[PDB]
Amino acid sequence: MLTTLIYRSQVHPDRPPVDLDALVHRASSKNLPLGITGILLFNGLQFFQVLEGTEEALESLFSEIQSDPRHRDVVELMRDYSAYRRFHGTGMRILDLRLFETDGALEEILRFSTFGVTEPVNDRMFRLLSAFIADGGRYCLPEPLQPSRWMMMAPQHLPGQPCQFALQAIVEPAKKRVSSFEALIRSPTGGSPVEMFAAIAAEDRYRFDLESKAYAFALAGQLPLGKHQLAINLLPGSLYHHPDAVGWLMDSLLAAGLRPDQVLIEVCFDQFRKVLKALRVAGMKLALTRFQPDKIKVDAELVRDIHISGTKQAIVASVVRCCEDLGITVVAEGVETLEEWCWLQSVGIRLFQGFLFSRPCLNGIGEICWPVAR
Amino acid sequence: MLTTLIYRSQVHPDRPPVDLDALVHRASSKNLPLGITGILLFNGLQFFQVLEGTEEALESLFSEIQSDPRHRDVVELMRDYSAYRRFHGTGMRILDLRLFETDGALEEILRFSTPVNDRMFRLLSAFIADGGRYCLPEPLQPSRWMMMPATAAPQHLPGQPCQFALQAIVEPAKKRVSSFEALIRSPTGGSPVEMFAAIAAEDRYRFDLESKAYAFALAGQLPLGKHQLAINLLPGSLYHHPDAVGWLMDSLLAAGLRPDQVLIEDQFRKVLKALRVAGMKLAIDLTRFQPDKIKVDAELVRDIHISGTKQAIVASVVRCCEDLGITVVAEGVETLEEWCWLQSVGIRLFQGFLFSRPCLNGIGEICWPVAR
Ligand SMILES: Nc1nc2c(ncn2[C@@H]2O[C@@H]3COP(=O)(O)O[C@H]4[C@@H](O)[C@H](n5cnc6c(=O)[nH]c(N)nc65)O[C@@H]4COP(=O)(O)O[C@H]3[C@H]2O)c(=O)[nH]1
Ligand SMILES: Nc1nc2c(ncn2[C@@H]2O[C@@H]3COP(=O)(O)O[C@H]4[C@@H](O)[C@H](n5cnc6c(=O)[nH]c(N)nc65)O[C@@H]4COP(=O)(O)O[C@H]3[C@H]2O)c(=O)[nH]1
Ligand SMILES: Cc1cc2nc3c(=O)[nH]c(=O)nc-3n(C[C@H](O)[C@H](O)[C@H](O)COP(=O)(O)O)c2cc1C
Ligand SMILES: Cc1cc2nc3c(=O)[nH]c(=O)nc-3n(C[C@H](O)[C@H](O)[C@H](O)COP(=O)(O)O)c2cc1C
Repeated sequence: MLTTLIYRSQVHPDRPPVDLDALVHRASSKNLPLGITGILLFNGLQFFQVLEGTEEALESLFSEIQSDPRHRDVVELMRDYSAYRRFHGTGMRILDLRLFETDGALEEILRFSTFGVTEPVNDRMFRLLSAFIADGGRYCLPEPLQPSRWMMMAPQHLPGQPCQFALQAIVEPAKKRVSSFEALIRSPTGGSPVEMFAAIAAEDRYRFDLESKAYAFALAGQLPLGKHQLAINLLPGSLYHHPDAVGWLMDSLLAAGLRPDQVLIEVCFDQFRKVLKALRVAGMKLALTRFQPDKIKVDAELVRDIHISGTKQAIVASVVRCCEDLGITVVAEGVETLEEWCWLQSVGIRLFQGFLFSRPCLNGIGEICWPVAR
Repeated sequence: MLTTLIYRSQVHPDRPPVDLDALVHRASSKNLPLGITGILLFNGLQFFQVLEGTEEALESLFSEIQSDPRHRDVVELMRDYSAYRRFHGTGMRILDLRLFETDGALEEILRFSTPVNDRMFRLLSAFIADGGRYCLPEPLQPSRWMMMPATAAPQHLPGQPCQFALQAIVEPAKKRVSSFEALIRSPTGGSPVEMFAAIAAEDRYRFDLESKAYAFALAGQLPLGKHQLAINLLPGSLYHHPDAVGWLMDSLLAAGLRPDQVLIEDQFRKVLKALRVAGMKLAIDLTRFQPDKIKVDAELVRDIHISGTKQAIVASVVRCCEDLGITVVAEGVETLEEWCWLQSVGIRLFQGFLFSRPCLNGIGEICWPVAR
């Protein structure tokens, strides 16, 4: 089956310039008997390749390409089935973009390529080609943010309580500063939030979720929360199926020595409106045209393998800029590797949550690891 | 009930400078007895104002502010209920950001304010750091543009269980029609709702798919040429038959069209795979999967000229789709004010009554924005 694969990479600037001649001749000779067509673009620092061929042929070729020491930071942009080949003849075609002016590069690409009966701009491949020629250095990883240049650097359980809480830091590595702490519910035997709520009866869950927060607040009050925010998780029903859950939380957090604005609530268009209204007037924080939260948390699945995914990179960069304009805090969660942190920081993330920095800590403030040079 | 209203606006650069000392002193004197507080930021070209008070007091005041000829392009950024007053004992006060070094404006704020965890402060910082981002450029002012017509021949085609209206998706910069959208009509020329209501519930998926033959037939004898064509389809109409994709193929080819010319606006993945293999394009009317086109909803387009939220969402949708290589169309564009602001955030393809009204079985008349 005919498949299109599009990736982007960059060279090592510290090493001798990559031999484009030897690269292209060997590529052309190897691609032809395998039925592989396409084009390679080079701007001095970055490569950009379109590959067309069978799924079997492209999976094999890309593995060799990924593992090639001539380039690094291989970022996959597109991988889809195709109805027709855009590129014809076959040497692997190559353009050194340093030799082309404005629209001369697009003109040479369009010389031998076919993009159907409609305008080439209607083809995703052509648009991606155009974006690299126009602004390829956009998602080019900066030298200070190369992963290889970085490396990484007590309290008891309480079984007698109906529930307990583990605290995880949300950190800002650039200023080596804790931004907030999130309270995460744990069972009396140390189990996860799933295990806890499964041991509670179905008709009792909402009320348990709300009343569990008293233990999180008490934990937060006994710990040195030096003007740090505390985030707590709540089911929509826990706030809604209660006469005054906002007022309940208010009385509970104030009795523990906390302020309204110090507490953030992490979470049905109908029931949420009058609840958020009361939470806002109380002074608590919440985490687009209808309403705006104080914080948006980029999920772990967008964070996972962000260094190789041009889609995930584009989405996260789009979230950062939008939230900046709206005045909404952004936190990337589920950060497990140096690579993820580097790439998330390159697209504008400054606040992080994950096992790389700080693991959840049962009934206390855990230790934080910070990324340092070399 | 305390509320916060934040907006940005722009000066008139070719008119005598507004006496801001007079305005702010008058503002401060009027605001405080009415329980209104806040600040004004000035960067030479733009205003940024935070207003605090009751919902009723701010509505009445902001209404006077919107109709004030001393400024233009008033764009609302925030209107939300508020826990506490941030600018207590400050009716109104101006900060000229040009008289401050970096951090200086923000530090002054914090000395008469009553930080980064607050939305208002982040927005203040955003205007201080890069206020000119959504500053509407001079050649894109609504009054520097006029719509002018470029004739429509609508026809009734009897002997058909359905009809189709065609609406152009246009590219004003190249004065070019990008594609035509097929919109289903009843035999009497009634709405899509009017058409589907005549069809029995169990036959609605079969009818939706098989009605496309008449859309293909219309596009072919037009002739379509080098232009695209949505068709819209229900997901169920694609599952209804195992060779639904193969049937659409046969139908468009028999109408003299190409696969790459046709765009369609669990279970779904297998169909998506079949649509790509065949060569047809797909639109949403992201990591798993990527369409060829996304269409910005009419609600986001409505009042985008006065909504900073909608401005921000659309801009980053545009930028995201640029990086993904996805075509972006703004739908429901009714006014020049909308077109100008969509153009300023990076939209280049447009659909709406401003440009082209849907035309029963034929290519309608198109209007273009021309510079003044
Ligand atoms: N794979 C990975 N995971 C990481 C990493 N860093 C942190 N996590 C984890 O992700 C969860 C916190 O994210 P959440 O979106 O608040 O998701 C939480 C949160 O929604 C939640 N939850 C916690 N406490 C409560 C509660 O009291 N009430 C309700 N309704 N939900 C709660 O249940 C969810 C599952 O929570 P947890 O088992 O405590 O697991 C925690 C946590 O340990 C990482 O680097 N990699
Ligand atoms: N207010 C306003 N409206 C504008 C403007 N410009 C275009 N429109 C309209 O918006 C509709 C096209 O948008 P759609 O999301 O495809 O929405 C369409 C489309 O989803 C649809 N539809 C049309 N044909 C079919 C079909 O064959 N099958 C299915 N399943 N749905 C269809 O039903 C919807 C109703 O379509 P229509 O009556 O044809 O109404 C058209 C159209 O007249 C504007 O500037 N302002
Ligand atoms: C940016 C770049 C593009 C490449 N393109 C191709 C190509 O399209 N075809 C190919 O066979 N090898 C290509 N390679 C080289 C492969 O990574 C690998 O070195 C080569 O295929 C090994 O083949 P061999 O066993 O004949 O030495 C490329 C390498 C780089 C750095
Ligand atoms: C940038 C801008 C900000 C303004 N802010 C206020 C204000 O905060 N309070 C106020 O009363 N008028 C403000 N005005 C002026 C009003 O639009 C309006 O002219 C005035 O309130 C009319 O009331 P008056 O007739 O009593 O002077 C502002 C005008 C502009 C251009």
